[PDB]
Amino acid sequence: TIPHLAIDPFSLDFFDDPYPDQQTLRDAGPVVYLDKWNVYGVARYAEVHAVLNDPTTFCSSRGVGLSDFKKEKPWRPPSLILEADPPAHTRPRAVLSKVLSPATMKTIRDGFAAAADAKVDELLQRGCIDAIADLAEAYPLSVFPDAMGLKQEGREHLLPYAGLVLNAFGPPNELRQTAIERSAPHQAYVNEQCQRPNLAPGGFGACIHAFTDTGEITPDEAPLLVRSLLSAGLDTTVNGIGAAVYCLARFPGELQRLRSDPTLARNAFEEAVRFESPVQTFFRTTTREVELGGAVIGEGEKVLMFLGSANRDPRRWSDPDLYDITRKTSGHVGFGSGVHMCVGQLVARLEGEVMLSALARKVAAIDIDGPVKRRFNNTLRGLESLPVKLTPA
Ligand code: HEM
Ligand SMILES: CC(=O)[C@@](C)(O)c1ccc(C(=O)O)cc1
Ligand SMILES: [Cl-]
Repeated sequence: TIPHLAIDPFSLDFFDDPYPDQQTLRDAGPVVYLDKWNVYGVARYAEVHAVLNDPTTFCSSRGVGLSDFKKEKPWRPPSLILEADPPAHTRPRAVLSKVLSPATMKTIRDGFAAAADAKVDELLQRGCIDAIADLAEAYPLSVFPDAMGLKQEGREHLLPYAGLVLNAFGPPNELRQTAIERSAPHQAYVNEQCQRPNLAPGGFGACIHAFTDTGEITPDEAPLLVRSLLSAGLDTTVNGIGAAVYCLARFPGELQRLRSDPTLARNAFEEAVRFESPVQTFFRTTTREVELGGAVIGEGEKVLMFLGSANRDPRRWSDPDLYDITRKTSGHVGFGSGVHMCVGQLVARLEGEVMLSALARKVAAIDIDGPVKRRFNNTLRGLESLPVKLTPA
């Protein structure tokens, strides 16, 4: 009943160009079986959305990587929010949404925007830059660690740790196992900064620790919640902003529209998240035999969702393969959906918005002027290097 496919969605060939294999996965059926890793797969919008919005049947407390925490020891203590189910998930989730709240954005927006404008001015002085290292990486590095309240020393561990975490959701391929080796220094840095004395006052970190008073989290839970933000708060935003710049470089008509109305900046970023979906995939585990679409999945089975595929499903999107900064993106799953929906989405959107606004107002053209280097990661899609010529407006 369920088609079996030999596609390895964690192979370098797949990462290099996933779109054809994603149409094959969508068109094979609403539920496929991936013989390479003995997991179920869902690549259409409808089933991806369904799985994300049934956390009782498709749980996260058995890990959202390939590994089943019921069967193997997690490579690090489980995240209290990503790798938890309701009700244990609920109060830690509420703390993080209050920490990363609409009201919190008001306190950081002006500083994030001035830093975005200053970076674009700096890049315009150099002209030929790497839109990854000099922009997509540099800008979030210039605002997020400080907003966390992190000290200056050791920030070089942050991006390596984030890439490890994302690779670790993957199967035990050499990307993952090489990341887990080589990981000890990054883990020790990150874990130490999660301790209250190391988090500057007013920052996101100290704000998490300040919620240990309410009955929502206990003091021994606060370091792991800080770890969550240091795990998830940087690399995807870098690659989301990298995606947007890449899109504007490949679709000059869209840059011209953005320049003509910079208030499109926020939706231009949202569309880049749909179009390139920095978080490509992750898993749920069935707590129960379930009929998904029209297929039966046993208990205790890993289910791989293809978020980027669902965001390009022609069953849900008109011209899914076009970057359209005026598209109604509402409903894309680039930030997930349901109870785990990205709790840091307001920070990502703010960072992406103020950067695209700075470019919208200051840049006339973005031309690729060197070899584009892709990043290969078991769950992240993004760029290693994106040489561009920025022409000032
Ligand atoms: C473009 C940038 C980002 C993308 C594409 C993204 C993507 C996602 C996705 C798809 C999920 C759902 C995971 C699941 O359902 O299992 C998620 C959850 C999460 N994200 Fe984001 N994220 C981004 C930025 C951020 C930022 C800036 C932060 C923190 C400042 C953050 C922190 C988190 C956390 C803690 C979770 C777990 C939420 C939960 O389990 O309730 N992310 N992210
Ligand atoms: C899988 C995902 O969506 C991502 C990358 O944003 C994420 C990574 C780690 C955590 C955590 O709690 O440590 C939360 C989210
Ligand atoms: Cl860790």
